[PDB]
Amino acid sequence: GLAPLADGEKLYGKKGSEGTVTFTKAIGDNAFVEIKTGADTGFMNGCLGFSESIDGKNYWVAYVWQTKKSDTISIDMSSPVQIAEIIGTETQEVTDADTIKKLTDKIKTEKSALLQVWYASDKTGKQIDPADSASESIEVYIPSASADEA
Amino acid sequence: GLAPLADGEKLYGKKGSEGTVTFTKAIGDNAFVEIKTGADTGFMNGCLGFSESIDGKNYWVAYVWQTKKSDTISIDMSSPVQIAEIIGTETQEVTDADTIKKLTDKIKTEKSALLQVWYASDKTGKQIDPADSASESIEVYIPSASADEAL
Repeated sequence: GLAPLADGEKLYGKKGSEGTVTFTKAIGDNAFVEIKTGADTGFMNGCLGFSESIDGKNYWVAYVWQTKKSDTISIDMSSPVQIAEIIGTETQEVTDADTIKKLTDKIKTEKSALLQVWYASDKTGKQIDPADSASESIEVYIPSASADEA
Repeated sequence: GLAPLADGEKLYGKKGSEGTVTFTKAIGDNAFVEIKTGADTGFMNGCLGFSESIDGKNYWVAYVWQTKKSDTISIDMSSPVQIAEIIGTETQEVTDADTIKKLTDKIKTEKSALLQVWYASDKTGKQIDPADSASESIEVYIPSASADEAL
């Protein structure tokens, strides 16, 4: 579950309005982001986003990806890179390894996620606004039950 | 700005696919997030997101909002709450006041933004998944030039 998978094993998420992505089962340990870049696009990046709550406290969690060509990026659901507690309209970093693990466990049971493109630039290094427009398509999938048994 | 505006002064952004929002002019000092909550929704939050680049370095910047009822939240474009430099597939915080100002200036000249709902919960305090589903509608607007010609 780091090397991308064959078409019959891929379980695609369905895309909603605000860039939501929804699966018919829980996500588990591994997600795959499939990107077809524009043609004049030299760089893209973004993330998969989640929010969880733990006795009164609310957190926001991002797993970041990037690419320079059309590709499938495999994302380890145990290894998020940005975590913050949302206190009112302000944020606070979370480095506590015990709090981080509790959040990953809850995230692994989720059926939906948030897909965001942040920044993109063309071959001359000039930004593409809005970033979203740098790709021809973006999908997310998780492995099949079969493929899961190996 | 900060006080919400009458319908003839509101300049609405058009909503794209990945939750993008696009305006016909630069955003300026003030944005307004208009939210109609669902009947059983007790809490919602989210943000307006931007990315900028400054000689080689790429940053991601969020302005956070929240509510417990249907309302219009006014957002000060000079006062972002989460800033991070994106180095490969890792992040790190930015507290440098000079770097932060440079980013706000560039953000004020932007014509599009990213609208995200993060977390929502019902009246009993139980989470609503996905958060997005807690609202009946969400729009963003900025003032007209006339409204601005005031100040």
